[PDB]
Amino acid sequence: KDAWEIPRESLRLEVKLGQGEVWMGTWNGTTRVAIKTLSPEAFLQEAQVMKKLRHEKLVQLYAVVSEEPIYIVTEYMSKGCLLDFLKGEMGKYLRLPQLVDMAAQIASGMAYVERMNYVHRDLRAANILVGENLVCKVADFGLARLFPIKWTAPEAALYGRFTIKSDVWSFGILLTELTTKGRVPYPGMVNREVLDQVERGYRMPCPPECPESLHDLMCQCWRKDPEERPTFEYLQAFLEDYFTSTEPQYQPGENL
Ligand SMILES: Cc1nc(Nc2ncc(C(=O)Nc3c(C)cccc3Cl)s2)cc(N2CCN(CCO)CC2)n1
Repeated sequence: KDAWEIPRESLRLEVKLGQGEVWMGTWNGTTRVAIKTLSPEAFLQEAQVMKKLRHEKLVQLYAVVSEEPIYIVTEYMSKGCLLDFLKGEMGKYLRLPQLVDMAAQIASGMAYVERMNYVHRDLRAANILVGENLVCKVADFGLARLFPIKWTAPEAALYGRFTIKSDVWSFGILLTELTTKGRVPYPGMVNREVLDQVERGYRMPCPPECPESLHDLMCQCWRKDPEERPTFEYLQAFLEDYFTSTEPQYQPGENL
């Protein structure tokens, strides 16, 4: 055992958040935590990745209970996943400046993943968590190592070529989720149709009210050639600086 191990006694599970299986609770009596119950060695591989990763915009591993029944413990993100946040009562007041900020924060987390030579493989709004003051943090490292086809770059879906560049593809798809309040990508298209179309050069259009400059950023993330796509470093700086350098005369609309 390493120094991330704790006694199971120290964990008070309370409110069930999700199943499939995450709980809200307390650790050592004072600490609000999230706890993920459950091959049990493939379940521990997630915590393995999470021990190596530490960044303000990645959900923080606190502790493991490496003996069955097993638990992974992290910081608690008060507002649940981005997907549900976007589609629920909060979503309707989110405008472009809040949404590009959330995206900058996600980009920043992924820039860290990029610097560390990791790949996420499951980057999407269902795998981002929201806290207080609209903090967004990259979650779910089950497929991370040193797939829903609608978010997955073609080379990775077909041939198994997952790289930081296919995460960049996924990020472009996540930007459509932000700007549509979390609608499923490629409306009215099934998986197979998405495959066929994307291969014939099809890309989703500019969502209503989304500046063309942001849609152009999506299209760059969606370059057929993985090496043509921008880095997260570029994405983070572009999105941080957006309302000064790229759309200085942005005007608020009904939806964005
Ligand atoms: C599904 C969900 N998670 C929430 N917070 C979480 N923080 C961290 C989470 C997590 O899974 N950590 C983790 C673990 C433990 C292991 C490996 C990897 C990881 Cl990343 S889950 C809050 C939440 N709420 C329900 C809806 N409510 C509606 C608001 O009105 C808000 C509150 N629901």
